[PDB]
Amino acid sequence: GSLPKWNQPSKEGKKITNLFVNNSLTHSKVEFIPQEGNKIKWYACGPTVYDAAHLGHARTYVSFDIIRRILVNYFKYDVFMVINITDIDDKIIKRSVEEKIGFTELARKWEYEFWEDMKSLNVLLPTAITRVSEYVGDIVKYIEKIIENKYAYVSEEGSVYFDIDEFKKSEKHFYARMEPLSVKKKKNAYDFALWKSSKPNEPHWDSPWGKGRPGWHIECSTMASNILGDVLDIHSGGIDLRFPHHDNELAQSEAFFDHSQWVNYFLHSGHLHIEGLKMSKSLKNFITIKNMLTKYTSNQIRILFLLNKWDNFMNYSPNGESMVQCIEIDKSFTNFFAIILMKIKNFDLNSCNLYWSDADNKLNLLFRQTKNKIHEHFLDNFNTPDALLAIQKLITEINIYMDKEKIQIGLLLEIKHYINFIFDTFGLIY
Amino acid sequence: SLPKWNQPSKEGKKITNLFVNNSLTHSKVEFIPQEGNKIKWYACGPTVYDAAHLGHARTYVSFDIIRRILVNYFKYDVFMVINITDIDDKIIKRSVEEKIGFTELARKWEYEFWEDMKSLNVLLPTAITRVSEYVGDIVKYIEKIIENKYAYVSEEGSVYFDIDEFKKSEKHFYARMEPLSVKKKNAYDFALWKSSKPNEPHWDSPWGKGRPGWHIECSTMASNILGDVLDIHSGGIDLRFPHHDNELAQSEAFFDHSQWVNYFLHSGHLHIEGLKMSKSLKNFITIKNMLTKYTSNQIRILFLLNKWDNFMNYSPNGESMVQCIEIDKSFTNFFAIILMKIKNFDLNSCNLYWSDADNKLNLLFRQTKNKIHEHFLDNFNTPDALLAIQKLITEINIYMDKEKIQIGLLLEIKHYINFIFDTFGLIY
Ligand SMILES: Nc1ncnc2c1ncn2[C@@H]1O[C@H](COP(=O)(O)O)[C@@H](O)[C@H]1O
Ligand SMILES: Nc1ncnc2c1ncn2[C@@H]1O[C@H](COP(=O)(O)O)[C@@H](O)[C@H]1O
Ligand SMILES: Nc1ncnc2c1ncn2[C@@H]1O[C@H](COP(=O)(O)O)[C@@H](O)[C@H]1O
Ligand SMILES: Nc1ncnc2c1ncn2[C@@H]1O[C@H](COP(=O)(O)O)[C@@H](O)[C@H]1O
Ligand code: NA
Ligand code: NA
Ligand code: NA
Ligand code: NA
Ligand SMILES: [Zn+2]
Ligand SMILES: [Zn+2]
Repeated sequence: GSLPKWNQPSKEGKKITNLFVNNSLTHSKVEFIPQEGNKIKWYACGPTVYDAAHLGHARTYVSFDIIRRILVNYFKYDVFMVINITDIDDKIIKRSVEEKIGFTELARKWEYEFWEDMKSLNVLLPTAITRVSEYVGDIVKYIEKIIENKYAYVSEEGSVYFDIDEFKKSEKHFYARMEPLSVKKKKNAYDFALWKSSKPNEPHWDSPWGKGRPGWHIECSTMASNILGDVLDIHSGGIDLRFPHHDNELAQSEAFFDHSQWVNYFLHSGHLHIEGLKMSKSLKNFITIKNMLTKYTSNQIRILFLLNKWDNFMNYSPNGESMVQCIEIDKSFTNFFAIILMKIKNFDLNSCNLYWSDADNKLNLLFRQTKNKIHEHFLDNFNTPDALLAIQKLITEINIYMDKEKIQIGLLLEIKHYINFIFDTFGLIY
Repeated sequence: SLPKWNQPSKEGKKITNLFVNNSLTHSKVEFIPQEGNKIKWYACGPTVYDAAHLGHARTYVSFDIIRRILVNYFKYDVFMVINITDIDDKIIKRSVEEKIGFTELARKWEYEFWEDMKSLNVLLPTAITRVSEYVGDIVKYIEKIIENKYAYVSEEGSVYFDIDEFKKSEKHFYARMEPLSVKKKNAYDFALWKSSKPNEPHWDSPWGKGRPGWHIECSTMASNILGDVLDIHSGGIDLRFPHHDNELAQSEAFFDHSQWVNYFLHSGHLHIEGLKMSKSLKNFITIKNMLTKYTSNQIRILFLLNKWDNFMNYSPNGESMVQCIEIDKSFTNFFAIILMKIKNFDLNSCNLYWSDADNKLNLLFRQTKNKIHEHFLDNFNTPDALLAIQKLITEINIYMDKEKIQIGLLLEIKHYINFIFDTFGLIY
């Protein structure tokens, strides 16, 4: 009644870690519970490929790369991940007439550069990549099923529209679950296109309703449903996508499967702002990932994002201001590895005393305590800023111990391996 | 008349449903940390008077695998201690024959031992406890046992553990793990302090110049670092009695409680032509000699193929290593192909539609992860986990040859197999 309901998955037979995540379906932190076993089926919205990627894009996909690494490498979940490529879109069509190199060729060029930029930032490829242009046939069939369930109608011009009012009427369906308050050929203005009749001279595809292109939202519902099925553990994207794009995906997929909950946990990354405004091609305030990488390293860019909670907005100060701290932290990590490897390399088991000293026990106590702190930070909705701080504090105490105390070679090696493990989880490379 | 064992309570603990073969219960029981996700673990180390051999490698590689499974795979927090027995009758005798000081002999063969462990990619423990550095702590430990009335002093200046007195206490049972293997009051009493002949190495004590008894060394060092409850204590099966049963009795007497160790794990021995590989039998192969014939990966595969708590036969002249070399070769060739396909894959010209062949490989992939999880939960069953990896690799090889490849799926599979190989201690 007027408020959307959410069904937490049952805990029986599932991997239970007590991880809590910020779920946009509940607008709260709730315990994460797999639909099945230790498995996480996860779809994340990808770029629309018509130009260079910028630092805002880097923030979203690095943030989700970090979260994936925590889920897999740290918590040992089994993550099946899908990212789409929006290679059919009005922006691409317009840009291709300007560039005169062919529509598929333009989209493929900027998709290729997007993946090169993700690789440069040490962002892992997903399990499956779903390009809209390779799924148009499956999209047409998806729309046919929604129409067959009477949740969409065909205009005379040959477009197909989702029927919001028919969908809401069903007691098992609620439209705009995540942003309820954000709501001539149509029945109602709030109805959105599933199939757009083709304008002349534009790229188009055949369908039962005439030549056209998919509507934006039906692309992601179709592709995610085809690979991951009727219940997604996680669906993600930047916060701007929550409405209309993600709310519309929920309605389409619910209408296709005729059920009530297509996604259990919807995660929305915050935006990178620059001088108070979202970094956007439109505002002409953006910094390309490639330009960023001529001045800073992959590690420094990832540290920038590790210092900001994934689901909050962050301010970026250009001309190196925000990167000053990132460069210092990266510098201290590089210097730490140099020192500890030198101490390990020069340690002589023949001439040492290995008595477990008071200093050895204190360092070990701080070490085990740091493991428990970082565990509680990761359970706390992927709090990397405080886990990074905990690592920095530990490195400060290891540096002191290496300078003066007689070293337990085994304790130093084990601590280095744990720090390596957390840095693999962060996506840092030393 | 039969020893009792108390399973740790599950509240507030990391619970994985791992089952381990506990020599205290002579059965497989669920593993439960004493505190949180922590595992305090002490493992008996070598007696350092000569070169290490393939029997030693079997014990420490087997326990290195188990530690890697516990830490890398299950994400337990393992605090591990391995001792060095550098005071011993064998070291003393060997040092007089060679005409070198006992410390110089022990230090050299401890060094070679760690060099050989590193060559086999065996991780060092958190702490290394040498007897010669803990003698003062051993004396204090013995004083407390005497003060608790569980040990007495002979006229000669030795100290003996008092079995009959220990047994009488209702809270103490002597020889928990091998009950039937059982100047002094009774012959079964064992020395905590041996009065030294004036020509032997010796240390001062309240009872006169002497040396520690064998067993009190390990009780003292383990207690000093890890305390009154060990999650895990391990060693080869020969050490279960008298050495480990005597460690339990001493440490129980020192702390006056009933359970010093929750889970006692005993690796099986490597036999060679039916007899334990032993310096005494002159049937041994040094680790260095083995490594001039086989690689670290191949030697680790040999132990991965044999359950850690069963005995194994080693057939020399390459007979047992044929299979290990074939498996190592197939892992090498698999990684070569999957690494090149990932490196040379071109996103500009590929088609990435998720095909039925992609879906089949993925289902087998996720299914293999679950099989291997159940194998590790089943008392560190690396033989069946290794077989599951081989089967999966067979299907990935087919897919890479014929099907159009999902670059992301191959990359995820590569990372998972790497993760399992890091858990095994294999390096490709
Ligand atoms: N690392 C893992 N790999 C595969 N399955 C897991 C893992 N952790 C938990 N599970 C599954 O989660 C369910 C319950 O977890 P547990 O009670 O921790 O064994 C079981 O069906 C397991 O198969
Ligand atoms: N300035 C930004 N900060 C963080 N994420 C962004 C930014 N701009 C776009 N994104 C995300 O990157 C993805 C691509 O969006 P688009 O800007 O339409 O190419 C979406 O999930 C967006 O929410
Ligand atoms: N990877 C880990 N690192 C540190 N502590 C852990 C880890 N996993 C579980 N624990 C601890 O084990 C206790 C119970 O685990 P659980 O109920 O599975 O969260 C909690 O107090 C946790 O702090
Ligand atoms: N042949 C063997 N196979 C497996 N483990 C052995 C073998 N010989 C010795 N060990 C183990 O290696 C450690 C050192 O024993 P030692 O032979 O006294 O130096 C002990 O825990 C033994 O149980
Ligand atoms: Na409704
Ligand atoms: Na929005
Ligand atoms: Na008794
Ligand atoms: Na024995
Ligand atoms: Zn989308
Ligand atoms: Zn011992």
